[PDB]
Amino acid sequence: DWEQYRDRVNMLQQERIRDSPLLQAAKENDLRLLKILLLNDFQQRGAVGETALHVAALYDNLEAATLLMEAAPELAKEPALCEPFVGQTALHIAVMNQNLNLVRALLARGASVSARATGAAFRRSPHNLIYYGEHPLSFAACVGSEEIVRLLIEHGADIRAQDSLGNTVLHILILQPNKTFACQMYNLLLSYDEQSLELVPNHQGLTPFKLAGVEGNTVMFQHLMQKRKHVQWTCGPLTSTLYDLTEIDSWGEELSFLELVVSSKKREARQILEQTPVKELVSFKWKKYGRPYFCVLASLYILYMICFTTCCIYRPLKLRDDNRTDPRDITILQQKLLQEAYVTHQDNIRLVGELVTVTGAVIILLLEIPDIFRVGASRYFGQTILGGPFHVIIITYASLVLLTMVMRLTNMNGEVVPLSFALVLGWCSVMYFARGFQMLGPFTIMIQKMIFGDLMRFCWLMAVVILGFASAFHITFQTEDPNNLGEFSDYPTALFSTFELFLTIIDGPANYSVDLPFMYCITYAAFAIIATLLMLNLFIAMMGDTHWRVAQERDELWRAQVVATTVMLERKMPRFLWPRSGICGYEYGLGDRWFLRVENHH
Amino acid sequence: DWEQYRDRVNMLQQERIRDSPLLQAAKENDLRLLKILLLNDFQQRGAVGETALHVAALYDNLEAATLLMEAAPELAKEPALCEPFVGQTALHIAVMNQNLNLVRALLARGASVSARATGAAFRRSPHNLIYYGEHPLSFAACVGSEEIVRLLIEHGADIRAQDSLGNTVLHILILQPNKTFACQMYNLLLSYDEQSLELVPNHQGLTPFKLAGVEGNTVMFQHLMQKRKHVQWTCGPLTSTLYDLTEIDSWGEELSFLELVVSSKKREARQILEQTPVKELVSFKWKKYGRPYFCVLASLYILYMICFTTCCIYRPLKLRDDNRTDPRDITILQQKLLQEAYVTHQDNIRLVGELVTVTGAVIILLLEIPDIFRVGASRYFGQTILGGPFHVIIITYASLVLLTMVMRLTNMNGEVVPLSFALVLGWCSVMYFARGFQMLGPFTIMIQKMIFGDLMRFCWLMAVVILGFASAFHITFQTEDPNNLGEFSDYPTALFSTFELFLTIIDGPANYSVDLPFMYCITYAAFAIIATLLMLNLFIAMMGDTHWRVAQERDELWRAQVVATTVMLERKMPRFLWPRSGICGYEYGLGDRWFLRVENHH
Ligand SMILES: CCCCC/C=C/C/C=C\CCCCCCCC(=O)O[C@H](COC(=O)CCCCCCCCCCCCCCC)COP(=O)([O-])OCC[N+](C)(C)C
Ligand SMILES: CCCCC/C=C/C/C=C\CCCCCCCC(=O)O[C@H](COC(=O)CCCCCCCCCCCCCCC)COP(=O)([O-])OCC[N+](C)(C)C
Ligand SMILES: CC(C)[C@@H](C)/C=C/[C@@H](C)[C@H]1CC[C@H]2C3=CC=C4C[C@@H](O)CC[C@]4(C)[C@H]3CC[C@]12C
Ligand SMILES: CC(C)[C@@H](C)/C=C/[C@@H](C)[C@H]1CC[C@H]2C3=CC=C4C[C@@H](O)CC[C@]4(C)[C@H]3CC[C@]12C
Ligand SMILES: CC(C)[C@@H](C)/C=C/[C@@H](C)[C@H]1CC[C@H]2C3=CC=C4C[C@@H](O)CC[C@]4(C)[C@H]3CC[C@]12C
Ligand SMILES: CC(C)[C@@H](C)/C=C/[C@@H](C)[C@H]1CC[C@H]2C3=CC=C4C[C@@H](O)CC[C@]4(C)[C@H]3CC[C@]12C
Ligand SMILES: Clc1ccc(CO[C@H](Cn2ccnc2)c2ccc(Cl)cc2Cl)cc1
Ligand SMILES: Clc1ccc(CO[C@H](Cn2ccnc2)c2ccc(Cl)cc2Cl)cc1
Repeated sequence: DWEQYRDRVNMLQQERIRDSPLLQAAKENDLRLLKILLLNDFQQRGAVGETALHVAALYDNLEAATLLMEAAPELAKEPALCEPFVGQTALHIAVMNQNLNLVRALLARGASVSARATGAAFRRSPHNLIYYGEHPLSFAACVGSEEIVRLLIEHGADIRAQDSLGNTVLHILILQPNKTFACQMYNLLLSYDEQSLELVPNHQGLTPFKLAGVEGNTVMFQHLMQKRKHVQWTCGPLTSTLYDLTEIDSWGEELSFLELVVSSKKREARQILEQTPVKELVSFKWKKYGRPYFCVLASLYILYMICFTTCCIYRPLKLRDDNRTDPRDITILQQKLLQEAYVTHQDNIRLVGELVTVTGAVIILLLEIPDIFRVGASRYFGQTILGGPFHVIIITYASLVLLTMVMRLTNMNGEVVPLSFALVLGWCSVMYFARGFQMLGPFTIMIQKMIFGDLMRFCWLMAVVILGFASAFHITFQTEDPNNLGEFSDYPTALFSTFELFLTIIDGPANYSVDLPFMYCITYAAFAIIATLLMLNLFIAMMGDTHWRVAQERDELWRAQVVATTVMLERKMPRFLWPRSGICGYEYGLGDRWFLRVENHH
Repeated sequence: DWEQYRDRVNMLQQERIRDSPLLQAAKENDLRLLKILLLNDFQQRGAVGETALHVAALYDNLEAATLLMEAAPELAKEPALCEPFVGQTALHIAVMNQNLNLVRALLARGASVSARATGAAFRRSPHNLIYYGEHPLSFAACVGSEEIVRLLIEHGADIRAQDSLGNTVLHILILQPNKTFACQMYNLLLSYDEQSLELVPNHQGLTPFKLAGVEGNTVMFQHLMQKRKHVQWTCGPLTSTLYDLTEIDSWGEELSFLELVVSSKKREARQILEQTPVKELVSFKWKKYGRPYFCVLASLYILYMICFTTCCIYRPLKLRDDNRTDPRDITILQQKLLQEAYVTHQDNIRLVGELVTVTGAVIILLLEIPDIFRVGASRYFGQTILGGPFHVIIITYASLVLLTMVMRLTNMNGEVVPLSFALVLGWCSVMYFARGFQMLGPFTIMIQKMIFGDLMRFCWLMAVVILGFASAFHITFQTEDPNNLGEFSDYPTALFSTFELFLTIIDGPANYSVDLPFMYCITYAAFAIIATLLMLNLFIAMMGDTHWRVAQERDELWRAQVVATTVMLERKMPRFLWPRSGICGYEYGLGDRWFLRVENHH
């Protein structure tokens, strides 16, 4: 494992510092022994290929570092060599320790401001506690030392240099927790760039502005918006401001900023949607175009489900040919074959409803399947905000309809099976449209968070109780006449009856005309106390507890689903139905850009 | 009782101080009368055998104490004599009152720094509000007077002296509430020890470090860890530290530190498991070895319960020989005798499943019974963290299986009884394995805390309602025909029907074809309002209230169960499956010790 390897790397490194007396002196700063050793090799190297000068820089020993550089000036130019620390210089270490004096002493001796720490200890991963990129300027920026940043720029550090992820220093500053100085650092670096560095993409294709959206950095987003707004006027308490939508609206731009925010895995990303130009833009798009078109699609989908349902109610059946010789058999009707299922006027009316049913199932796969490939399947079905569980059950409904079409054509018996599943999944997928309505939308998120949370834990322990008691009830009744109490007459019936008795959906079995086993009254008293009294009421109690705790996130998730719907509809619908949002600059002399005017009170 | 005796001791002591004028003057500090009495016995003794100098020290009277010591210097050497205060000197009292001047005046006169207050007022018990051990140094330490501690050490107080419990002054400092100075006192005492006193066991076998674990003293534990860590390096925001696991991991050491913490009765002990080297160690042990092996044992136990269940579903039965002459009799099948229960191929397949069933029941007792003797039965079955209620029901299942084996061998009728109990308890004991899974584990603690809490109180008052109403319903129906409403036809049926009606698991009795008693509709209206409407919904309401209050402790108990599982698995499994945790020091030149490297951000 990685942690065991990193640990061994750290232990070997400290051992080699103990073993080699020059490295031991570089750690301890005992200038007497260090003078004797350098008076008496200087290119000696620790376990990771680091020099004695890396050791002196790591332990923050300015004097030992000057002695080492006086005896061997070339050490200031040396990288570390082994896989965790490849390319790390003493300048990366001195910058990270903020030793401005040692940074000057290294730069005065030819330490390379363009050296890149490509080793695995520096990369962005859950393995590493920090990500400062690869260059000393990116370290000084994330460490927050403006005086070291200037000093490195004055020695010719390339401010537009890129990490192995393609990240510039501006991208790396968006990723830091220290947001209180990261914005001050961002201004310092833009002052030396003076194509703008704000427009350089990383290897994901993200500019710094798009990365602040994806990562949910609302502090850096609202800082970046200060150079993308113009105050038109202020009059007493009122201000009118004009925000530039160019990056927010991302017109004709691959994945758009608003797609990148709503499809981000980072739970902070949904907070960008509350920021002034974004909130007013997505609110405008929803109220003017999104809600009207979502109410149309919701209405058309309900009429399509009424059409499919009617084709199941009027499903073609005939009187069975085979006699009911078994007294326990109740089947009286049978499927019509294709050559007899389409004869009357009503059969031709149903053929139209069935062809509409199949046409909608094809159209569902034509809408769904391409979006799997754009978003990636793991995120497409995974993300609550995009509709992930509804994309599973709508593709499953469409598949069950097209399966049933093949069964109808090949005279296959058993259409009740895929039609019963398609009727349940088809109607339950109408809850996809609940996200458009403030009344239904937050509640449909509780249904989801209770299904994959409390209902899941409950069903695991409920299943253990049902297996114990269904077995005790079955063996209690094995010796008794099945005609007098049938609920436990075989193991599959005993399981189903015990499940229905748990949820109190079937009455406890009794027959006062006969003597039931005494072991049944004992077993059912224990069952009624564990299943019905304790666990079925403890389900209500733990749902009530989950409900009050989750109620805020439920609302934040609902307002993010309305934005994700708005972004989906605008992407997928014809552009003539979605006129470009905001104010066109060109007819006011503002050039090709488009704007959002926000008027506000203070 | 103890309190009545202590009270009488205190009253007699004050009476003897009132009665004897030297003790009265030693209490009042009236130097005139005290001079006259000492000018005019001085070995006079209060009810507990204390001298006039103990009285002067108790009332903090420095002047009277100097007058008494000037007239009778030997009083500084005297103990108290009666059972509550045996061996207490005026030096113990003066140290507890922090009278540094009186402590010097006593030590200057030969007061014994090694005297031990062995009386019952000083011992560790719920009877006593303080436990300072027995020696004046242990008093001065717990009282927190560094100047009195030095003064006693300078007069030759043995710092390694032990209380009647075997506790040294270091053990006693772990037991004090005053943790804000107890650590400063701990350093002061280690400075005079300079075998280390940190390694001396008490009569429980606990070193001071193990006692901080058992007592849940997280402040003294994290203080003791400062001399059991080494900082390897710091580089900007990151530090790497190397903790010595020698006492935490307790390799080959009887009860190990981690056993002593998880099996402690003190509800604070589980907080030690959140401390940096312990949390990272038990997290490592769980993720690398504990969770894999617990998922294997959980899977093997579920397959064993499927095997046992199948042996009950395929249980050997034949058509009854005796006729159903009673019209209320429904038994049609009967046990096969041993000599006819094993004839077909399917009976020999079932004999393998039955021998697997019996083999697992023996193995359960071979695993369970020795652990009773290590932990002690009162704690083994009592502790939630160790699995106490599951150890009861798994030993009960194994006993019911071995009972059923004897019944099968001795042709005994009634195997339905122990098999129905073994099927319920056997399957419900699968919830033991819920502690390995973050989804199921905290919820299984709510099931336990609701069973022994809210379900218990509810069942006591529910039973009182059921006895009232089952009796009213039975006597209402005694005069009526049993064939028209059978639910209350005898008292045992009336109790069971009333219990099922309370929980609404059987529908209220009605028969619209006949006139029921008017007293039934009255009694059932009152029953439906008290049982179903009020109490069954008040159960849900009080469980919801318990749920939100207990939800934090439920999570702390779950994370302590994961550690207790980790500690159990490592103890009971073969050592080749559990490679020794942490980093071996020897291959890095650190000697025989083993370490945990923790890398952290600030
Ligand atoms: C999110 C939560 C997910 C939880 C999922 C768990 C679901 C468990 C529910 C039930 C599964 C079993 C369905 C019926 C199978 C037996 C039908 C049958 O064929 O029975 C028997 C044969 O087999 C058996 O003896 C059953 C053996 C016991 C199996 C119990 C289930 C095992 C797996 C359960 C899951 C384990 C983990 C649970 C959680 C820890 C057929 O005999 P008979 O009854 O026809 O006649 C009576 C007997 N003569 C023929 C002699 C007259
Ligand atoms: C955690 C909570 C724990 C709570 C535990 C409490 C459980 C109480 C539940 C019930 C226990 C009694 C079970 C049935 C016994 C009668 C069967 C029988 O034999 O009845 C009778 C004989 O006796 C009786 O008259 C019963 C007398 C009343 C006893 C009531 C229970 C007493 C103890 C209850 C607990 C006290 C404390 C409660 C809480 C404060 C048999 O007459 P018969 O009915 O056949 O015919 C009808 C009558 N001829 C024969 C004339 C036709
Ligand atoms: C025998 C068939 C009918 C069984 C297996 C069918 C299961 C269906 C009814 C279950 C499977 C998953 C369930 C499910 C998945 C996820 C969600 C999203 C949530 O925000 C609203 C409820 C909803 C929509 C529910 C509805 C009911 C579903 C669709
Ligand atoms: C309690 C939780 C775990 C939920 C999910 C499980 C419920 C179980 C008990 C239910 C779900 C579907 C049920 C079920 C499906 C279909 C049949 C076929 C029928 O001819 C006999 C009953 C039988 C065999 C029952 C057995 C009990 C089952 C398997
Ligand atoms: C007639 C028989 C079948 C009656 C008496 C049997 C009672 C059983 C079902 C009861 C007795 C004590 C109960 C019990 C004890 C303690 C715990 C630990 C808790 O964390 C989970 C539930 C669990 C596991 C429950 C399950 C149900 C048990 C085991
Ligand atoms: C309400 C709480 C206190 C729970 C624990 C108690 C329930 C009582 C009412 C239940 C538990 C088991 C039941 C019970 C066990 C078995 C039998 C034998 C049967 O031939 C007649 C009913 C009879 C006699 C009933 C009477 C009512 C009992 C004793
Ligand atoms: Cl689960 C679910 C999901 C979506 C709707 C859509 O709900 C709206 C009505 N509504 C409800 C609340 N506020 C408005 C609706 C109903 C019927 C028809 Cl035909 C069209 C529409 Cl638009 C209803 C349930
Ligand atoms: Cl009450 C109870 C206790 C333990 C399990 C063990 O649950 C796991 C599944 N699980 C559940 C949650 N997260 C994972 C499991 C199921 C079946 C089999 Cl055969 C093996 C295993 Cl490991 C299930 C109920």
